[PDB]
Amino acid sequence: NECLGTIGPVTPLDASDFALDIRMPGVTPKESDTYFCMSMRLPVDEEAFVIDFKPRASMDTVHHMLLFGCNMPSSTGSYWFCDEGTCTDKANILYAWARNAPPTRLPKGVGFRVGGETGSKYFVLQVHYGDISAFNHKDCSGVSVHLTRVPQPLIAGMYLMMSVDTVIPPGEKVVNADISCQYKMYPMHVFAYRVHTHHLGKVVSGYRVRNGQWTLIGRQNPQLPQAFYPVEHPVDVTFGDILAARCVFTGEGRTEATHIGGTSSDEMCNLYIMYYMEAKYALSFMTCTKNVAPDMFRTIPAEANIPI
Ligand SMILES: O=N[O-]
Ligand SMILES: O=N[O-]
Ligand SMILES: O=N[O-]
Ligand SMILES: [Cu+2]
Ligand SMILES: [Cu+2]
Ligand code: NI
Repeated sequence: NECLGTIGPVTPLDASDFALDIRMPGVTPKESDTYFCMSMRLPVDEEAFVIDFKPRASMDTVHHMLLFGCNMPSSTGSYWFCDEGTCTDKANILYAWARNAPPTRLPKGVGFRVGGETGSKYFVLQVHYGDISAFNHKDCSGVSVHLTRVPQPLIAGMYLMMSVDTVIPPGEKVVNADISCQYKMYPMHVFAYRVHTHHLGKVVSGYRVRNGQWTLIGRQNPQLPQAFYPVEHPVDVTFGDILAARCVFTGEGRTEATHIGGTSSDEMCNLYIMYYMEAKYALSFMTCTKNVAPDMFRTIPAEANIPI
């Protein structure tokens, strides 16, 4: 957790492997619930694989950490408030660290592909400070990332499901945000999932639908720590399957309508489905921002409507 100083952020591990430490540049937050961000350009231009993550966080002050891969970080320089954004392009989430929900490891043989022609060129670290009650001292919290240039037999990726058009009228008891897309790639295997909502979300659920049958991928209270939780049973999604997600929102407590957006007063319905694929079939990211089968949600399991 200590700042690195003279030895810097790159530690050789083996002939082909190295650790990259992505830390805050000795920051001292002034308010509670501060969101700090920073970027590291990858040290290698060629293709590499992220096979492990080690959290390096002060247990007193850090609420959560997020690590992203992208090509255009929102800001240049040393560090910034993530109120100005994380990445200008698509931020590909790699890792979440929650205080009250310790992370689960990548399965062995699984890595994210980064760098090269098409991979992420930058890491962006987001650190959410909770208490900030310490003393006035400098903080260097972050993540140690294990990189290798040995190709991995299985490639990790992210299937992101997000609402874009949700409107939650003020005081409205239940507002559903439904998301659905047909899967049209090679088989992916879901091993982890993360849900994200702001203060109005009560339950988020995602399913694979295969010939009318709903198989649960993940279902979580978004007010609980937003870590990646492992899937109960590894769920394969194959060509012709439908991915379906529902967030349940309340409008109660709000004087005005709440829509999708980036601030605390806005909402989000995000479901991050972390998968692996065979390397020769793999693609690193997919997104569903649509609702292609809206009448299919008539047979959605009851669990998706009651809170956990
Ligand atoms: O039931 N969707 O294949
Ligand atoms: O992915 N079929 O077990
Ligand atoms: O979750 N704030 O965009
Ligand atoms: Cu947090
Ligand atoms: Cu959000
Ligand atoms: Ni399988």
